Amino acid sequence: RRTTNDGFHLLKAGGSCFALISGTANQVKCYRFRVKKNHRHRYENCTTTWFTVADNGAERQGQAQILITFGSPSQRQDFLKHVPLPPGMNISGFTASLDF
Amino acid sequence: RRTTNDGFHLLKAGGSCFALISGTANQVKCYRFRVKKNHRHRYENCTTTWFTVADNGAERQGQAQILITFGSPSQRQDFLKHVPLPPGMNISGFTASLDF
Repeated sequence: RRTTNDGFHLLKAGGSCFALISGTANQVKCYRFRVKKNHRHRYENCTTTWFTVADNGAERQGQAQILITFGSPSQRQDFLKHVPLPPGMNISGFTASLDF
Repeated sequence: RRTTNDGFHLLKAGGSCFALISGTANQVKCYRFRVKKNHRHRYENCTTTWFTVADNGAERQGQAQILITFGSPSQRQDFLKHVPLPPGMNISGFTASLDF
């Protein structure tokens, strides 16, 4: 084309909300395995499982921090109908504003 | 207490920007190894090296996707002075808004 192409960042388009789900490892492992069958239509793209480090204590998050990117708020809202959330995890939907 | 603490998501406070650095893997590996000494004050918390999947193409990102959360905009700006960015990689500052 030009090439004035990509830095490989996918959150660019202005309605790329990320559900960050910091569920407990075993439960997230079960969750993703269970979800992928019927509840593929609950996301477009997602990560693997990952972990975040802390600063001062010798700590990580032991919890598997998955990141889920949907355009549709219908995916977020029809969530509880089609795949209701288990307790033990919490979900947090962050709306991504590209700043540059 | 509660203990109504975390869901373990570190983007909560209204000034947690994420630099999402999708450098080539070897470059990301060299970047951090070089950076960590003097350019520790380029970040507060940051990730490991993660990767994204593609949807319909049988690919991932081969490039390594680190995510960097600093409070300061001085962090992003005194960046180019103290550690000027190499070419070949890209960075993106996504300023994160919690929706819920």
